[PDB]
Amino acid sequence: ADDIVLKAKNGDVKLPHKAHQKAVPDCKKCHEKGPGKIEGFGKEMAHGKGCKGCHEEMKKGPTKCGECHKK
Ligand code: HEC
Ligand code: HEC
Ligand code: HEC
Ligand SMILES: C[C@H](CCC(=O)O)[C@H]1CC[C@H]2[C@@H]3CC[C@@H]4C[C@H](O)CC[C@]4(C)[C@H]3C[C@H](O)[C@]12C
Repeated sequence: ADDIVLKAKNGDVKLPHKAHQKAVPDCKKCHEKGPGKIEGFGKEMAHGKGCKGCHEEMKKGPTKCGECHKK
């Protein structure tokens, strides 16, 4: 399957799966979540544990605006 881009108005956000599969062997951080995770995602989650927060906790991955968002 293909990578997805989130159409944030300030700039597209790429989500490269290959890097995540390699760097996050605990697949259940994202997969086999209960129902509601597709509807639930948004800016609050993205800027929290959905994206940025995991990067902070794992000590790796982008944490600056322009590292995630790109027109
Ligand atoms: C969130 C940050 C994820 C982590 C950590 C892992 N996966 Fe993932 N996966 C995630 C998304 C948002 C998607 C759909 C978009 C995409 O890039 O495909 C997927 C997709 C898969 C797939 C289908 C891949 C394909 O057909 O090309 C598989 C088989 C899969 N994910 C498995 C998987 C495993 C085994 C992981 C841990 C090592 C893993 N994923 C991490 C989100 C995230
Ligand atoms: C842990 C549970 C994570 C979640 C949820 C998300 N990301 Fe992530 N990401 C994670 C790690 C440990 C890393 C480092 C990977 C590396 O090899 O350096 C990353 C990396 C990225 C990257 C950069 C990939 C690269 O080629 O360097 C991007 C662009 C990125 N992450 C974006 C991103 C987004 C948009 C997420 C939410 C939708 C997201 N990540 C979730 C760990 C985790
Ligand atoms: C990745 C780890 C990110 C970092 C660092 C920052 N942002 Fe972000 N942002 C990210 C995603 C995946 C999303 C989309 C949420 C979704 O609905 O899918 C966003 C969202 C925004 C928005 C809202 C965009 C919209 O609703 O169209 C804004 C205005 C925004 N982000 C700005 C922003 C700034 C200023 C940042 C640095 C302070 C920043 N983001 C960091 C992913 C990530
Ligand atoms: C559920 C995990 C981990 C975050 C958490 O613990 O809640 C999060 C991390 C990244 C999230 C995905 C990012 C891309 C997509 C954004 C859509 O708007 C909703 C579906 C997708 C496919 C999201 C589904 C789910 O919300 C994920 C996989």
